Amino acid sequence: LVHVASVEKGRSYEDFQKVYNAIALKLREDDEYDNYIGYGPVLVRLAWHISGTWDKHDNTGGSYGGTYRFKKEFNDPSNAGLQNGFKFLEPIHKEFPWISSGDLFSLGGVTAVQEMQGPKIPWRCGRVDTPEDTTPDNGRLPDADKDAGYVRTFFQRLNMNDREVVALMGAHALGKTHLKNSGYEGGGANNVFTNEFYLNLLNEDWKLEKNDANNEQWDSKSGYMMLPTDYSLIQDPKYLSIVKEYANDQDKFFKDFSKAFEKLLENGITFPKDAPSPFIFKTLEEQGL
Ligand code: HEM
Repeated sequence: LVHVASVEKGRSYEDFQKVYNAIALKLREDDEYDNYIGYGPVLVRLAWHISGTWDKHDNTGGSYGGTYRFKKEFNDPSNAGLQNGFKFLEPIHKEFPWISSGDLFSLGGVTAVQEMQGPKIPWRCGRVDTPEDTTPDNGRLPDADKDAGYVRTFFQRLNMNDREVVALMGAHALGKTHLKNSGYEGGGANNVFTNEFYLNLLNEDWKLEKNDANNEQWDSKSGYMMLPTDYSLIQDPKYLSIVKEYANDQDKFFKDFSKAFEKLLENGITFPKDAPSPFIFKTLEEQGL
């Protein structure tokens, strides 16, 4: 099963920079969302969940087809809460009706990372909406109550290795858990992209507690939390070495995160050899906007 990227007709870098800017301006405007976290973290999570349905074995799922717009996928229990990100993107799609849905959802995650002062993430256009019958079934996104061996195995289906997994999980510096979405609560309110996930894992005094949904999670007195799958990255000795590396080198973490996140968002897509090169969008701040 082959999905070839096909550039939205006549569009070039500056068209996609305008879409990035509209998302970025709306992220700046709609600042109250989720007790003033803003929409950045939920847009990163949306970009990951629309990508994380991919299965390397048969090229089902993945960001290409934009299938989150269909009820089966947007009602996946694993996706509870992402409707807020979709609703944020709706006026953007209305203004720029020419962009495909997979391009819009993935570009929303790139825009959110960069505007939250994260690394530049190269991004490629050309995902093409596919029909409702191509929507993957629920159950392809990962459980949070499991251990390191579950995380390692899970991510092999997405063609990610230990370094890529530990880099990607760094996005859990952003936002928070919400009991009504996932059965986990807490984590604070961070909307600045840093390597603090790794520093918090190594430096906080973590206690294994039951939350109000009767699920276990690791909590610190500073108000941070770790899922069991987050904490597994310091229980497994191979993950632990990489956690230490990113805790001690912000630039390395940025560079590895940017490569793994682009890869995640591009899994399943064949880029023709004369496709445009990846675009690197300027932030609003770099443009003086
Ligand atoms: C083993 C892998 C993972 C598990 C089990 C997991 C699980 C979870 C859970 C349960 C939440 C809370 C959802 C809610 O209650 O609103 C969450 C939030 C979040 N996740 Fe993950 N996640 C994983 C990997 C990732 C990856 C790879 C990324 C992106 C690179 C990511 C990005 C986020 C973000 C940004 C939030 C915060 C959302 C918000 O503040 O609304 N996660 N995750």
